[PDB]
Amino acid sequence: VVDPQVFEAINLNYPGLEKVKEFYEAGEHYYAANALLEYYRTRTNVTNPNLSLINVTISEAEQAKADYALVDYRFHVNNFYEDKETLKPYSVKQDGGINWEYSPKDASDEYQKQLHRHQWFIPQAKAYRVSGDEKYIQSWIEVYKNWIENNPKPTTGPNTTSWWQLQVSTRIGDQVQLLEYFKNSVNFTPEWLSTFLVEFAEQADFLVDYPYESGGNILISQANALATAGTLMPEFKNAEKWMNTGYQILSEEVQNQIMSDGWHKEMSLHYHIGIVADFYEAMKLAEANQLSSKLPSDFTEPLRKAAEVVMYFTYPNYFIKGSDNVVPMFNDSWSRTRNVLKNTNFKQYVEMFPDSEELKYMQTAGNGGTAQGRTPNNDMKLFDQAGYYVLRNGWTPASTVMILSNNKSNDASNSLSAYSHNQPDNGTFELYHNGRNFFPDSGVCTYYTSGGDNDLRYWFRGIDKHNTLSIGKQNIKKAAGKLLKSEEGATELVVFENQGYDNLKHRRAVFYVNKKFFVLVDEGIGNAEGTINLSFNLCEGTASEVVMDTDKNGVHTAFSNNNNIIVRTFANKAVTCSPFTGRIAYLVDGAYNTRQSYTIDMNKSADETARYITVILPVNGSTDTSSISAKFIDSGYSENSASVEVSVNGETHTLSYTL
Repeated sequence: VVDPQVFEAINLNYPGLEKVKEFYEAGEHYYAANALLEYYRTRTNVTNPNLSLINVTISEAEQAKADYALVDYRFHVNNFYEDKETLKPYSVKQDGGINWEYSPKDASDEYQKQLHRHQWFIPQAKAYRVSGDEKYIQSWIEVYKNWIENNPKPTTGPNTTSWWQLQVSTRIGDQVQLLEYFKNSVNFTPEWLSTFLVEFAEQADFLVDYPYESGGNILISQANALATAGTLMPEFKNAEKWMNTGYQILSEEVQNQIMSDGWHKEMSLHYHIGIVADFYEAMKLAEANQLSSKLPSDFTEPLRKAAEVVMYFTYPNYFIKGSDNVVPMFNDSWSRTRNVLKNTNFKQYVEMFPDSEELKYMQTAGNGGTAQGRTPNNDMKLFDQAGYYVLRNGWTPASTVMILSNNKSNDASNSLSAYSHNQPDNGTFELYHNGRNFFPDSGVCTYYTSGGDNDLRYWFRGIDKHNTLSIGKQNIKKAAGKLLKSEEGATELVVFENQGYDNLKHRRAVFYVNKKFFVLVDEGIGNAEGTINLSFNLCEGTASEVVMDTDKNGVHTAFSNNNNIIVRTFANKAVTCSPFTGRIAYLVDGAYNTRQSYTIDMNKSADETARYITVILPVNGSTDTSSISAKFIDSGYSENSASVEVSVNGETHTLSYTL
């Protein structure tokens, strides 16, 4: 039957709804709903820049999602598969019906959260458009009806699954498209339209009622969904409220959540890219619908340095073809493809900033493309709000790029607890050199599990699974990174510190010697007593490709392509080299590969400062004859200076700084 609430939700006075209003007022609910269907079938009043219905295509992966949903309710959920090889989702079927509370045995909270995003609906819509097969719309209608009936909105605010703001906002963005994909089907009945529209208004009203209380990315996603609902479905009585609330929150949050160095406050590259996308897409949405006045004239200004962040966080192997990862994976952030960076991220940045020759180069040179524009120079790039420092000798695949992390808690990232997107990893770094990332971050592997097993979650968060200094491999308790000094020149220098523990501060100085190799001078400062661990987590390889030189307090690589490194650590006290098996996860799917790691251990007494010198030397070919030594040449630790001497292949370097 036609749900009479459709006539309460919709403004029957909206231009174009004259036949709907006439039928409704004469008590002809069916013919009114039918007129409303014809209205949606023929309207030309709105434009969604995110959807094109000219020449719709479907990928193999999307086709699998569309088809799996048709048998045993195998509903696609990102990162969760019964059989990954065949992209087979878990079945949510129980006792012949749909169990909306289903979760596989080892699953984090992300299974339930994403199941309620209905991630197979858009694939079914595309499958419908491509095939013309009505089974796809019939499935959507049947399953979405079942969802509606069995997942009532809470009356008090969000829950953590079906009615968590990010689930609701995701559904809204999909549903504005699902209407356009499916509306011409004979199975898209006036009765169905009434239910679809009533439940759409339910989603959007909910988002107005409950602005996400902890801000961050979820609030931005919510605001974008509200702008989308209000702009693209203006026929609803509450649409103006949806749109105005959305654009208002976006105008506020583009200022609130992007720091003065261009970084999103949550300090995750992934979420940074995501919030910039939400802002960009709301701007394009407003522009396409004569609503640019809903946003400030300077709306995109914070996005300029934000796009520059992405440029500096893309490694040079992005410029060639390949299937490997091309970004750092610091904090809750993971792998990213060339195609996503090239044809989504940099595509949007170029569109926003058409005069940037640097972003043009990023977009065009990506994936072995024909380069237009040009890169920045090779100067160090310091992000002193998020705490990231980027050193490089170029932008070419043959170049070297070190990114150091030294993050700093803020109002949107106030915790280092297991559920935080910020890891307790101050001082850690990655190192790209001549096509190989020699120190890729351990990554995420899994999100948090309520009441559950968080072993894997904790494992990947561990400080010693990063490349830094810790005491007793215990996670630091405070992220308050401070940049102390930077110097340009033949040898570049960055010195920074973090008071990670109340009685032990880590100061790390990195000399980029002749912009060729690295010397790290690490100091554990304070009255803490115990074992200090300087940790290193190397690139993947066979046991023969990454080889511990335990007798020499370091490691070397022996890759057949001759692109190698050798690493050696020296110290102010006796040390022990302690290999361990590390791990790296590229996706948030619970999987990982092992890789070689180690710590350099020393006993620190209360009245001592732990001091290490580490040399990281890229070598073309065999590392067998590379010769490294180092020592302190000052009298010991002091607040205001440090001085070391390093010898590499018969050349001696004196490396000193004063604050």
